[PDB]
Amino acid sequence: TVEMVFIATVTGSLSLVTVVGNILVMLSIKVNRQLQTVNNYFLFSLACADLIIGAFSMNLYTVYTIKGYWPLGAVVCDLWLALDYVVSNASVMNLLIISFDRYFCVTKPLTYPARRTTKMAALMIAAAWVLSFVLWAPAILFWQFVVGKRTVPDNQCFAQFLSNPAVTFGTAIAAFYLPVVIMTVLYIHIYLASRSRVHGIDCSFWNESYLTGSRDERKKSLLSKFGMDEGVTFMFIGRFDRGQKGVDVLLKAIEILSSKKEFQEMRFIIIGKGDPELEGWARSLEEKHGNVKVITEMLSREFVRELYGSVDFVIIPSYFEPFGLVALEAMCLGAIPIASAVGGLRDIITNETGILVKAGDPGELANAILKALELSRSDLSKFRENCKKRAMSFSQMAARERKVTRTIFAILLAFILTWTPYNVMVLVNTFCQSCIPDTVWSIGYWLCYVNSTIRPACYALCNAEFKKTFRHLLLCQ
Repeated sequence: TVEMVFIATVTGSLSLVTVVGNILVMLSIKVNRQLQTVNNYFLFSLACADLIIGAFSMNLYTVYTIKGYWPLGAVVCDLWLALDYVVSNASVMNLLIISFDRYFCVTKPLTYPARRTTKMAALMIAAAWVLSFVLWAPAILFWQFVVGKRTVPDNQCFAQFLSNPAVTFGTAIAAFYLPVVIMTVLYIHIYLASRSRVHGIDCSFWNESYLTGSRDERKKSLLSKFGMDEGVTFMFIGRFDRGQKGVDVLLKAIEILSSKKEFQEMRFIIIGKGDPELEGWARSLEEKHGNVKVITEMLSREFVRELYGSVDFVIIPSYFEPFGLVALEAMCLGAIPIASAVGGLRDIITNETGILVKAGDPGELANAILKALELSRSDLSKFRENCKKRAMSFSQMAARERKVTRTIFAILLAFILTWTPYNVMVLVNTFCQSCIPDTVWSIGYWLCYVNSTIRPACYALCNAEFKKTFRHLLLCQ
């Protein structure tokens, strides 16, 4: 009986992993202020239920397997059945709410995320747990009372309703099959809507690491490359059109400034091609003024990254701009945006992270360039740091939302792969009894328990913030 010690330790350590893993999930949500969102309220109840499974359900099932029979009597049996049947079904319901939540998040992105509340989450979690208890506890505990006899043998522990095969499959449909089909079709739709998505900036590319030396050094190097003196550098990048990028505003704005006493302190780099009439205008001002430089071509992002991390300001005179990645790209390299108050730009830029102007007004853009000239002092370094922080936090917002949706899919996938063997065994049992050996049935039962152990692992793998704080919690010892 040396094998008895082996199975008890393998499963005993598996019970320990589930208890450790879910306590760390629970503790991190409550301790870490960054993990206190509406989604993690539902992930907390999953860890609550999985802690119960790992601590109670697993240890009791270790007894059943090691002994070969149920030795703790009818009282402990009914309390083990009700506990297991409520907690497991609450987790199924929580997973169902979490999926519809992700579905609406993606299908109604301008209506539903505002309607999302922390109080609504708690009301939904309670509703799931209460509904599960009202649905399983009476069926588990009172079936023997209603019938008037306990049909369960003294050596076994199972729900009395399971004896009726019509109730067994009728419950597998309502508690597994139907909830899985719903969560499958909800996710097909999520994928379809996510396929047409517009991703933000590639933060692995747009960053200061690539640049060498000091900004003052790079700016002096860049200005001498275009054969120009040291001054306040203003840069434009984009298609030379009459419709949305608006080089004609900046071109008209330089003309207003060329009559001023501040013009000699300014430096202009105009990059892009398109309209030949607008290209010739840019080329005209380049000839008239030594502080104006024009590059009539669309340059690759690798050099634009160097330019953003060298120039003082970036002028975005967009007539129409829905997303404004150009602002975020420039802000990440320390460039201060002087942009039109349109679409995405209106959202990205604040009073502390750049100058906003009225679109299609060369007079207001000229005044803004003049305001930027007065800002030229030690105050630029602290302004640049605000532009970095804002663009990085803003880009982190779009990355974390898809990350949450990716985690819930991984938890649904984990759930499907672990409970399908047992549910398909139940399906085989309907027509073929003694088709499945007792050893194969036990593998099916244990896989349902393993789902509780692999859910914390899903949070560490699909979320970087969870993986880091897990190590921080074990640090305390």
